[PDB]
Amino acid sequence: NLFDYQFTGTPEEPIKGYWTTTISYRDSKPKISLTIRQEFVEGGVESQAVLATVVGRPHLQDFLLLKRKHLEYSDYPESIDLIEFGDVKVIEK
Repeated sequence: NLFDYQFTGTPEEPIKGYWTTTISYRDSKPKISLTIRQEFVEGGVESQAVLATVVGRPHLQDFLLLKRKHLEYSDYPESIDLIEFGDVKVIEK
């Protein structure tokens, strides 16, 4: 495949109540990655997204593409599907 993947923690073994997954464009430097942090709340899972990227990129489209890969890789895609671009923290290196 064409993406790099990592995770730290899981829903069954969260790290201080959180777990995170990161998916990135292979060989990106400065790195293009989307990190999704999840935690249990009453009735479901709450997701927060950070797009680490670079000045000039089409952040919306990068976000949408990495979001689709997160949907296939996460354990609670319904919670990630709710994230809209306006909610994403964008860090341009």
